[PDB]
This record gives sequence, structure tokens and C-alpha cells, in this order.
Amino acid sequence: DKICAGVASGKGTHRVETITKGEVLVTNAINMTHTPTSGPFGDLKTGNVRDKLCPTCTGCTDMDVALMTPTCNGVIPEAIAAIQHENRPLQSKCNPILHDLGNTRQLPNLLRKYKKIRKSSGIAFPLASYADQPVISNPSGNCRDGNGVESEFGSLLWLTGNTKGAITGETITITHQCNNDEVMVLVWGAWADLSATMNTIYGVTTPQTYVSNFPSGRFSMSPFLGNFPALAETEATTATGRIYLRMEVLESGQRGTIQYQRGFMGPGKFWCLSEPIPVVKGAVKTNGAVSDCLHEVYGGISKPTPFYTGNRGKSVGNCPKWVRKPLLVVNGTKARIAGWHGYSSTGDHGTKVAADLVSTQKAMDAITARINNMNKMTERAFSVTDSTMQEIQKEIKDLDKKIDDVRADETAAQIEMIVLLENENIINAEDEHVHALKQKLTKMLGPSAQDMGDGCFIVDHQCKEDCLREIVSGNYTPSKYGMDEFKSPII
Amino acid sequence: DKICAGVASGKGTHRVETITKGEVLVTNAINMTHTPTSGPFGDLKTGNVRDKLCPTCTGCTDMDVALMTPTCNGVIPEAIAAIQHENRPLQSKCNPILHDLGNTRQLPNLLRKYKKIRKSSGIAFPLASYADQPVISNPSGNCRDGNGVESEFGSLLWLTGNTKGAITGETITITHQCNNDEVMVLVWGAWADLSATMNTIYGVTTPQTYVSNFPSGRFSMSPFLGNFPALAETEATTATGRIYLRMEVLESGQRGTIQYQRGFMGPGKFWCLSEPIPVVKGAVKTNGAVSDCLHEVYGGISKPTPFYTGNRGKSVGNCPKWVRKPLLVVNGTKARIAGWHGYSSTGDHGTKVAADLVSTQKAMDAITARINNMNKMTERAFSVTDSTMQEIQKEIKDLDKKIDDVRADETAAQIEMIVLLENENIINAEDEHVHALKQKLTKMLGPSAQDMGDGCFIVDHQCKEDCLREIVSGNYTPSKYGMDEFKSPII
Amino acid sequence: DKICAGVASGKGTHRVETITKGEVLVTNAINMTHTPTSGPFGDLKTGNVRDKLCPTCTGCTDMDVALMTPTCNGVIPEAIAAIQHENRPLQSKCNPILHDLGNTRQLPNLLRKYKKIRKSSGIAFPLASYADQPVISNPSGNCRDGNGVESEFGSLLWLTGNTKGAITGETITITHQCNNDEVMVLVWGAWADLSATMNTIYGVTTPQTYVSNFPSGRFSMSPFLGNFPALAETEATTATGRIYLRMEVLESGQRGTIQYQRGFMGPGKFWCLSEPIPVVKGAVKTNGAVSDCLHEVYGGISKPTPFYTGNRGKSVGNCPKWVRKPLLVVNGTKARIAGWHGYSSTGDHGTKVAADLVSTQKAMDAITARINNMNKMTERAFSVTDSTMQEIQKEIKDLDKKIDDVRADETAAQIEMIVLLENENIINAEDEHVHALKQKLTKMLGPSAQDMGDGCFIVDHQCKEDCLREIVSGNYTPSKYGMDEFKSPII
Ligand SMILES: *[C@@H]1O[C@H](CO)[C@@H](O)[C@H](O)[C@H]1NC(C)=O
Ligand SMILES: *[C@@H]1O[C@H](CO)[C@@H](O)[C@H](O)[C@H]1NC(C)=O
Ligand SMILES: *[C@@H]1O[C@H](CO)[C@@H](O)[C@H](O)[C@H]1NC(C)=O
Ligand SMILES: *[C@@H]1O[C@H](CO)[C@@H](O)[C@H](O)[C@H]1NC(C)=O
Ligand SMILES: *[C@@H]1O[C@H](CO)[C@@H](O)[C@H](O)[C@H]1NC(C)=O
Ligand SMILES: *[C@@H]1O[C@H](CO)[C@@H](O)[C@H](O)[C@H]1NC(C)=O
Repeated sequence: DKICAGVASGKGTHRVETITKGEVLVTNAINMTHTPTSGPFGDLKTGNVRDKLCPTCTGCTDMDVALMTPTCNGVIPEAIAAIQHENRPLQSKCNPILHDLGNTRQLPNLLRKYKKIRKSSGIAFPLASYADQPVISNPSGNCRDGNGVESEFGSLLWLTGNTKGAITGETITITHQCNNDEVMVLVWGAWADLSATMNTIYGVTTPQTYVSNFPSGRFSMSPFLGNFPALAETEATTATGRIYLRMEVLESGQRGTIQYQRGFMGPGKFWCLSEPIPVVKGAVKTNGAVSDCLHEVYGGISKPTPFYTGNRGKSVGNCPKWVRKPLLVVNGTKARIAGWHGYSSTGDHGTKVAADLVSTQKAMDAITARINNMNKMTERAFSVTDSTMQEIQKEIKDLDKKIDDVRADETAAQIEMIVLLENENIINAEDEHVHALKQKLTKMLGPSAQDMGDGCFIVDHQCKEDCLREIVSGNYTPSKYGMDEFKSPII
Repeated sequence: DKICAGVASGKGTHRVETITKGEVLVTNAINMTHTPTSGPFGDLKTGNVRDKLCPTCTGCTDMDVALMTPTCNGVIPEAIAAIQHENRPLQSKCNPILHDLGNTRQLPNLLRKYKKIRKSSGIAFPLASYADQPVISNPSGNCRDGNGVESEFGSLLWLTGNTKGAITGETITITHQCNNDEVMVLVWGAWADLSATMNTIYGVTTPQTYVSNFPSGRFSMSPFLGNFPALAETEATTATGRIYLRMEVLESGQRGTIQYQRGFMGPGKFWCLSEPIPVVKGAVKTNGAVSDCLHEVYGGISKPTPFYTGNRGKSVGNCPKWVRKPLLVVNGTKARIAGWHGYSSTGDHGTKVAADLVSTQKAMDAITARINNMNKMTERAFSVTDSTMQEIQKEIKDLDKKIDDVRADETAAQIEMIVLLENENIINAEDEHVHALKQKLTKMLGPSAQDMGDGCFIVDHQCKEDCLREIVSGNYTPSKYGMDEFKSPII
Repeated sequence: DKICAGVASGKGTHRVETITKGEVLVTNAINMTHTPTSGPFGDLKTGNVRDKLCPTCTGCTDMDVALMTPTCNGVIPEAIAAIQHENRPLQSKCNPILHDLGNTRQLPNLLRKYKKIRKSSGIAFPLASYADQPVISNPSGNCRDGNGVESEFGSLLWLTGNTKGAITGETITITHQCNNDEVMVLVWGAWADLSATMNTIYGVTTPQTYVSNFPSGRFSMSPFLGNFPALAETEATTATGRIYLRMEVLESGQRGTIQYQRGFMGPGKFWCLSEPIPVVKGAVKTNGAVSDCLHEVYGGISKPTPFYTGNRGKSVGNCPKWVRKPLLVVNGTKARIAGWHGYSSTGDHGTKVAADLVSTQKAMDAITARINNMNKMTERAFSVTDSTMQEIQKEIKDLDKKIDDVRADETAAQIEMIVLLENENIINAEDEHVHALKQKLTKMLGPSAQDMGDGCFIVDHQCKEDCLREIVSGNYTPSKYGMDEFKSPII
């Protein structure tokens, strides 16, 4: 009869693409792409995500918390991600500031992108070092404390001096005060009122000049002294005064300069920030929601598959990455019993087949290992930069977008090439295995074997299920069927 | 006689490099590099390329079209690529503007980089909303229409008020007006003249102040009131007045502020732009020229080979990409009849050979498939970002150049590595094929063969042309030559 | 007796990782990672590195050399790398300039990053072309020459005209003057003094206005006229005047404008720079120290191994690149005499072994070739972009860091993948070799061979050391041992 080994044919259900064989029909395959479904925002499964600077604070917006307003002095917690849910934050709890006339509008979003936020316990510039020495910080008639007594902002001091008259100008210098690895943020401003008011509290009637130089540029301000826009973004009514503002940042080993004349509002406490973290644009949190990753287009999504297809957008957490077209991976053998590799005996005793389990387990193990190696591709991390904001200037934003687009395109192309290579490797390893089975088959058949050449052998005896289980198990001697075993090496 | 199979040797002509075997001489090779030849600029084979804003307009420059001058109101067509053929555009059809005193010089090049250009049907700021109620746009004695009647610009209104005196200042706010995915571009300015004139048309004799804040920064202007540079870039002679200009851009959900005093030239209609497209730096078009891709160094070039060697420069269309050094790909077999793989019989009847076509076609098919896969490398696309201009600031330009250089270097390295890998794979696949021929050879020779082991076999009979063509065709039985066929599987 | 061939087992000492086989114990391995040790700064083994602008000059700081001070006019040498050893360079040899009030502080660090530095032999704006014609450059009572005679700077001219009174304002234009591929740097300033003084030298008592426009932006200056900061950074004591400065840069085909009033200090000679080179941040040079590469974290380091593990920082020269985790490469065979591939004969004559050298040399050659190919990964170069400074603005610096980090992470991931692939390839090629030996073995045994199937063969005679050297050498005939040779191909 004829005994040989090979694979088992089956009905093909999927089609895969290689680099040399084109399209190959295979019985089974694994999908490595999916379409995410939208979901609400929530906390990451890894840690806390920040949406509001002071969740404990009530009646305070982000601008009030950033400005160190009285009755907005809560404790800021830590987080590993942030949501930018307001492109124009508002304030409601002190004297009116003309925010959309300088650059101090996007302050909370600047503080949003650091894990560690702490408030300075000192003062940016000593109060006893000014040119005109008898200076005090004037309490405001509007910004009352919790009890109701008048108070100042807390980070921006309304200054008054002993002298009342025209002044040529005074210059001051500011140095770094936070630690070595910390970012220092401060604010300073100017007071604007009617002509009669300034001549009563400052002694001048003409707009004054202020100059600020910092390791970000120069800024000249000569605020108008007269007609004002509408009164808004304040808790006090019938106010004839306005405040101009300007914020500055500093790193280790840096300094800046300020020149001013009558009507200057001095710096106070400052912010020390550290540990940059990513931020994403979306909506406010929803209670009791935990997701694997945050996507700026879909929301809270899981990661049931290493790659996904659909709209492209920023994401933070443990989520799939963009891929151009659907992909499939071979999970079986080429098409045309219990396992794939098996033996077969044909003759006048009908035809009888068996199965090998150890051999067929190795192929599945290799396929799983290759799948895991491909999966490992979506975890290139361990380098987080300071990043930039989202409403600064067109050129910077477009540069960031170009960088992200280049990265995404290159990663997608690499993924496609790797998929093709792995498909081809599996297809070839199948043939390797079927060949490797043949040498095993011929080792214990003796020298009376009459092999067909194409994997099949001829033997002069009949084989039954006992023969199949013997050759599969390994213990099979031709002698027990009556053919010569082999010559001993000992003459 | 002795019958075996193998490849047909040949004279080597080229040398190729692998990762393990060093330098290998092969009979034939395919070149994958070439040096392009320069050619004139022209239209892309895919679509239209834009060089002039209004090809139908006559007597108008790009500055006049961008400024919505009268008699320059043509239709702006669509295109997929642009050429920046003027780094300093000029104007000749209205009142003089001191362009190289602000930032409004590169206006046509700003409009050039969008596929869809459209002119607003409204007005940026309503004409009734100004603080002074009776306001009118004054026609100018210079900017005449086609007939000859006096006219205004059309995007910049000369404003005059009822009152004539010293004014503290007025502030206005500008909001987004184009659609969600459209970029809004507007311009505004101020009037400069001699001391005697302004006291008659505005009532002041001192330079005034203008302040503009936008999501690009702050801009303060106190134009001089006196000596003026020469009169140029205009169609009107003997004019004592000049105009200062400034342009601003806006996206969805954004706003800006303008504070001004006496002598302000208000905004009018604006531009809505969309669909960013790439631009390249070169010359004007030449009539009736169509090329495959546009290279900023060579011009219109074709793509006869996926890679090219030479100078590096920006390109738009379907063109090769930079490669460091020449490359070659194996297109044959190793060196030392009709096809390569074939049989041979040697004996007392001389030596007779045959050729196998089915196997020798498979190797060429695999080579072509690998070549196509490697060619597919140069089409990483499908993500175009807004990009930037060419005369903005040194740091931004150098950042763009750095990104492009890094991308090019990485692509060149990847291409070289892939070339080496494919060379080695092909050389090994040949050996695979010659081995696979041997099992085919031994299937139909029977059990009486006395194979040499090294691909050759010994049979005890002579072979003629019929023997060779029979074994190549496949139908060959030892029984017809008088040797035992095989043992039947049926006892 | 039984004769076969294979590898020699040995004691396993190292463990390596593949993509399918997991962890494999191997006899020998090669390490491709190391920890650098810090060392002093010095010159590169390739060329000269620049730390001081004029090493030959004595008594002059970098600011004085950049400002073309008298007695600081030495020759500037060439270099291939630069060290930024001062984040705040100082000056000590002329009239005081309020440096930290504009942007002219980091002038030496701007001249530092170009290989070719040359001082112009002309003048930026011809001195006989001003609005008021009788103009002169006033010598300073402070900035004396080496002899002691009064002198000017040499790059910045103190201007005085015939007229003395209020002036409306004057405008000048500056065009490119260096060659086509050269960067032009110029400086200009303004004079500040006390009120009574200017009325004696200029005829005014009020702060004046100066405006500069260049292809980098706008800059307006109205310096204060009165109380001054302390007197420092000069060689002259008891001086009541100060100078404000501003620097501008220009490329080919660019132009700029300056408007000024009374009290303007005019431009003089300028700088032409070319050939950008990289810079690193560190300390001053140490005499007689040469290293293979410069690392901004460790100092002068050598390159004993293509990859290194530890802290990440910028480097210049021929140095390794960052890698996440330690790596090892197979340098032997799988674990369980002179070489590894060898024969063995067993029988009643004990057991005897031999070694093959020609086969075992090929595996070493292949391993070394693959190692060289992997090493070649760390030489991606031949594209140097102009780069930027380190103290400009937060956004630009952060963008640079983002680009560098993206590059580093991608390179590390690629290196890891390639190491895994090469490990697998070597492990498989060993098995290839051991199989390939068997066909050679069976070629010269004759047709009476009784192969065991798994590489071993049975022969009917005894083999001695002579038999082993015969089979390894190749000359071995069964007839001289008493077996049939083969059937002759000629009937
Ligand atoms: C694989 O997933 C993609 C995307 O979800 C889908 O379009 C495709 O039909 C899926 N195919 C199979 C065989 O699962
Ligand atoms: C498909 O792959 C999975 C994952 O290894 C495996 O468990 C399963 O058996 C495969 N499919 C079939 C039909 O064997
Ligand atoms: C291949 O093309 C390059 C392109 O310049 C050329 O230098 C080289 O000589 C060519 N070689 C062959 C064999 O065609
Ligand atoms: C060279 O390659 C081309 C394209 O694959 C092929 O058509 C040609 O036959 C090859 N050369 C030879 C001599 O076969
Ligand atoms: C390989 O080098 C790394 C880098 O220092 C070291 O930690 C490791 O111990 C070394 N191992 C061997 C076997 O050389
Ligand atoms: C380790 O590799 C080197 C070169 O790669 C080789 O010279 C040496 O023989 C190898 N080690 C052993 C034990 O063979």
C-alpha cells in the first residue's frame, strides 16, 4: 500500500495578498482592522483626566482660578491627560479686564498642559525695592472677600506712590524664581480711567507708556484714556475703570525687563508648573465613564484590534492607530481532519487517514508569535515634549499638523509592508512543515522503502488503524511486520 | 547515460551587491536610476497649474487683482498646482500704497496657495455701525473706472465723518464670516498726507495712533506726517497723499479688535479661500507644454524610472524621488539556451540539452512582481497640509527645510536597504528553483535510478531527442524503455 | 560503522530573543550596547572645533569681537563644530549699550553657527546719500585705539548733521550686499542722554521715534529720556549717555526700511556668513584633548560600539545613537572540537571525530557581514540644515525638540526590529548549513549507502583516522575500501 503525509484541503473563505504569489485563497483569516463607535468622554483607565482646574471650587470659572481671585483658592489636583473644552474662557468675579486686547485670554489653557501646578509663596518683585519708596497695595472697592471686606486680586497689585506728578520713567528687572526644572508664569498690567480720575489719583491726564522686554519679544502699550467698550465679565456694576493685562513666561537662567510711567499695576504671586502632559480638544467629562483611549473625533473608545479605519484625529491613551485600507492575516492553510497535518494510507484496504497534533500546534504557535510581534508596533512612546497651544498663530499650528501628518503616513505604509511580509512568511512555513514531516516519515520505515519521490512511499504489507497510530505515536518497527530493520554499525 | 537538470551558464556583464555574498557577477541587470534633463514649465498631465490669478484680465497685475481694483474684476479659475514666479509683485492701477512699510507686499502669494478662491458678497463691518452716524465712502480722483468716473478701491473704503476735531479713539470688533472650512482674509489701512491738508479734511495736524489685535499678535501704527518717498507703483501723477495698509486672516470661531483715531481707512469686501494645494518656485508657463511632474530645479520632467540621482529640490506631481547612489537589480542568473532552466543528457551519444519554459517563466514573473512592489514605494501621499509661504521669517523657513531634509534622508536609506534585501532574496530563490526541479525529475524515473546525489542520475539505456522532449513534456514511463515501473499499492 | 555530520554541542552562556522561537540559549554572543563615561571637552578627531571667536585676540570678549571694537580685530579661524559656553556674553571695551533692552544680546551666538565668517570691506549705506548732506561720524572720547587716540566703533557710526532743530522724519532703504549664498548681518542704534544734553547736541528735549521694517517684522522705538540703569559693561567711567541697539539679517534678493528722526546712530560695516555647522552646549575647551564625538551630556566620548544606553542628548561627530534596552547577537551555534561543523564515526572502533574548517569559516564570514550591515545604520548624514539658536522663543524650541524626539524614537524601534530579524536569520542559516553538508557527504559514498535518513549513513567496513581525513579532504573512493564505485554513463 501507499503511505504518505501532508495537509488537509478545505473550502476557502478568505483571500489574502502577498508580494510574489498575488492573491491566495485560504480557509480562515484574522481581521486586524475595525471601525470605532462614538462614545462620551470620561476618565482614562490608567489615571485621572483634568477638565476643570478646581473641581471643588464652586462659583469660580477657569479664569478666576487662574487669576487667584478671592473665594477661588481651592486645591488643584494632578492628572495624566487634559481636555480643552473652552476656546474662549470667561471670568465673573472681579474688576473688569479688557482681555481680548492683549494676549492674556488663553491663560487657563496654558496652565492646563502641566501635571504639577503650584502657586508661589513669595512675591515676584519685592515691594520695598521700588524707586518711590512709600508704596502700598490699594484694596479695591469691588473685589470683596468671602466675608465682604474689600480685597485685592492676589496676583496683581494696584500700586500708589508718595509722589503725584509727571515722571520720566522707571525700570525694573525680573529674574527666575522657581526651581531648575520648573516653568514660571507671571502677569502684570496697567490702569485706565477717565481724564478727571487720573488727575485726582495719579496727577496726569495724558495716556502713558509701558514697555516690556522678555525672552519672547517686545511689547509697547499706550492705552487709550477715554471712551470704553461695554461693561462685562465682572461682578461689579457702574465701573468707570478698566485694566490692561499682559502675561509672561520664564525658564531657568532667564531674565526680563519692564519700563513704566505713572499708572502701573505691579506683579504679585506667580505660577510654577512642571511635568508636561498631552491635551485633547473635546467636551466636558461625564460621570462614571472609563474608556481605554480618548479620540478627538469619536470620544471614549476601546482597543479591540491594533488597527482601525475611519476618520483621522488626535488621541491620548492606549488606542489603535490610523490605517488606510482593510487588512487580513492568514489563520490556516492553503485551500483548493481535526488538525491540518496528517497521514494517509491508501490501498485495497480502502483509504484511512490520521492526524498529528504536535506538528499542527507549532504552526499555530508561530502564527500567534508573529501576530504579537506585529501588535507590538503600536507602542512607540517614552518621549513627551512640552507641546504648544491651539490658538497662537497659523504658521506654528500648520507646522505641528505637518509633523503629525508625516508621522501618520509613514507608520501606515510601514504597517502595510509588514502585513504583506508576514503573509508570505506563513505561506512558505506551511510548505517547510510539510517537507519536514517527510524526513520523519522515512526515518523508521527501513531500507525496504519504495518511496514515490513526491512524499509518498510504497511498502509490501497492509496497514490498519494500529499502523497509523503506531507511526503517529513514533513507536513503529518494520521488523514487527516482517521486513529487515537495518544493518548494525558493529561489523 | 547521465541525465540531470540545472541552469544555463552565460557571460557576466554586471555586478550587484548583497548583504552576505558581497559582489556577484550576473548576466543581466535592470537600472533603477537616471539623471533628468531640464525642460520648460507647463501644465501637469493631471490638471491645471496656476501662474496668474486672472489669465483673462488684461492690463492688471496680481496686486491689482488681489486688491479688487476696478477694471481688474475677472474670474479666478481653479487649479491643482501653483508657481510663485514673482517674489516682489507690483501694482499700477490706483492710488499709491507704501507696500514695503508693513506686511501687505506678499498678498498674491498668500492667495495663490488655495484651490478655491471666492470674493465676498457682503461687507466685513456694517457701514451704519460706526460711532459717527453720517459716514460715506469718498470716491477718489485717481482710481477711475472703465468709463472714467471716479471710484473707490472695492476692498478698502476711504472713510469720512460728520465731526471734525480731536478724538480720543474708537474701537470695533471683527468676527468670522466665511463658512466653517474657509479662511477669511481682509485688509485695512490709514491715510497720510501733509499737515495743511489733514487740518482741512480731518481737522488734525499731528500723527495719529492705530492699534490692531488679532490671533497673530499686536500691531501699532503712528504713521509719519511729512516727507514722503518717491511716487511709484501707481497710475496717478502729482499726488501728495499715501496710504498705509495691513492685512489680517481669520478662521472659524475667531475675532479681532481695531482701535483707531481720526484718519482711518476702513475694511470692505474680503476673500474666502479653501482647499490648500502645493506651490513651487519657478518661471511663467510656456504655451502647450505638458509634463509628468514639476521640479523646482529642472522644470518639466517625465518619470521613466522610479528613482533618480542628481540635485535635490522640491517637486509637485508624479515624479521620482531622491536617491544617493546608483542602484541595479538582478534580471537573470549567476554567471561564471532559449531559456535558463533546462535538462541535459550526456553519454556516448555526445551531449544533448533541452529547455523548460514553465519553470523559467515563474522566476521572471516573481522578479516582475518584486519590481512592482518596490516601485510602489514612491506613492506615499493622501495627506496635504496648509503649508507656509517663502518670505516670512528665517526660523520658520529653516524648520520647514529641516523637516524636508530629514524626510528625504530617511527615504533614501530605506530604498537602499530594500534594494539589497531584494537582490539577496532573488539570488536565493534561483537556488530554490533548481532544487525543486530535482524532485520533479526523480518522480517519473522509477526505482532503478542511481542518482549521483548532486542533481544527476544514472540510467541503463541511451537517450535521444525523444527522451529529452518526453521528460520535459512530462509523460515518460521507464516501462516503454524496459525497466520496472513501480510496485502496485495493492498486494 | 555509522558515519554522519553535524554541529558540536557546548555549554550555553547567553540568551537571545527571536520572533518565533522566543528565548534561545547560545554558547557565545556579541554585545552591541555600552555605557559611556564622561570626559573633558576637546577637539574632534576630524577637525577643529570653535569655542572662542578670536582665540588669538587678547583682552577681548566675544561681544567686543562681534561689535568690531578697536583693538579686537584679529583673524577668525575656521571650524567644523562649535560650543556655546556662554548663554549671556558680556562686553568690556567701549561705550555702554543697554543690551538687555532689545535683542542684540545673543550676537556672538548668532555668528557662532557658520563656518565662514568675513567682515565687509564696504559700508551698508553710503555716507554721502543722507537727507542732510554735511554729515560726519563723531569720534568718541571713550572708545580709544591702542595708542590712545579717540576712535569710533567700526560697525556703528555716531551721526551728526548740519541742521539743529525739529525734523518730521527721514526714510532709508537697505538692500542685499553679500554674495548669492551669503547671510548678511547688520546693526544700528539710537542715542539716549539727559534732556539738557540733547538740546546742546541735537536741539530737542523730547524722546524721538524710530521705526524698522525688515523681512522679520516691525520694531518701533521711543527710548526714555531721563533716569538710567546703573553704569556697567564698559571701559569708561562717569558717562551720562546710553546707546540702544538692534540687529537685522538679510538673504539674497531682500530689502528693508528704516525711518528715523533726530538722534539716530547709523549702520556701518556688516558681516557676511556662510556654511552652517552644528553647535553643542557645554564648557570651554581643554588643551590637548581629542575625542571621537562630542555629547552634550557626557563630554568627549569614543565609539567602541555602534549603540549606547543611558541619558539622551545632542551630539556631533562620529558617535553611537540612543537605544532603549541592551541587545545581544548570536556569535556561535545553538546550545544543548576545533570548529563546530564536523563529522563523526561510531562503531566497534570506539568513536572518532573530525572538524571541517572551510564550512565553519563561511558562517563566521556571514555573521560578520551581517554585523557590518547593521553597523552601517548609524551613518545617515549628508544633509545639514541652517538650524536655529537656543534662546529665541518657547514655541520654536519646543518644535525643534519634538522633531528630534520623533526621530530618535523611530530610529530606536527600527534598530530593535532589525536585531530580532538578524538573530532569527542566523539561527535558521545554521540549520541550512548542517543540511547542506549532507548532500556533499552522500556524493562520494557510492550506491551501496544505507542512509539513516537523519543525516547518518551505514557502510560495510571500518573507518579510521585515515577514513576521516579522506572524507574531509574529499578524495575518497569506495573501491579502495572494497565497494562498487558506480555505474558508468557509457554503455
Ligand atoms: C474586517 O474589518 C473591516 C473593518 O471593520 C471590515 O470592513 C471587513 O468587512 C472585515 N472583514 C472580515 C473578514 O472580518
Ligand atoms: C484563528 O486564530 C486563533 C488565534 O491563534 C486560533 O485560536 C484559531 O484556532 C484560529 N482558527 C482556526 C480555525 O484554527
Ligand atoms: C544606470 O543609471 C545611472 C544613472 O546616472 C548611470 O550613471 C549608470 O551608468 C547606469 N548603469 C547602467 C548599467 O545602465
Ligand atoms: C529583464 O527584465 C525585463 C522586465 O522584467 C524582462 O522582460 C526581460 O526578459 C529581462 N531580461 C532578460 C534577458 O530576460
Ligand atoms: C552588555 O552591555 C550592557 C551595557 O552596559 C551591559 O549592561 C550588559 O551587562 C552587557 N552584557 C554582556 C553579556 O556583555
Ligand atoms: C565572535 O565574533 C568574532 C567576530 O564577529 C569572531 O572573530 C569570534 O571568533 C567569535 N567568537 C567565537 C567564540 O567564535
